[PDB]
Amino acid sequence: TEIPDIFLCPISKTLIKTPVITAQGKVYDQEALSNFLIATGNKDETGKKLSMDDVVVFDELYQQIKVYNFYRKRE
Ligand SMILES: [Cl-]
Repeated sequence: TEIPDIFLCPISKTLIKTPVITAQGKVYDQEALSNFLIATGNKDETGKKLSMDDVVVFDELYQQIKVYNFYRKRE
């Protein structure tokens, strides 16, 4: 019933809807990080600088989440 940790967003604390990855190699939900960077003014969870224009959509993980959604919504 639990959600796999690799699909969890550090911010929303739940399943990622569209995974983006930072140059540092960190993975967030696209919309969860967008609003969070607005609330803190381009600062991440650890207080370090981060802009939304510096992340890309992690494609392979996005594909993996879609597959997970199939097996989850099956139950
Ligand atoms: Cl992966």
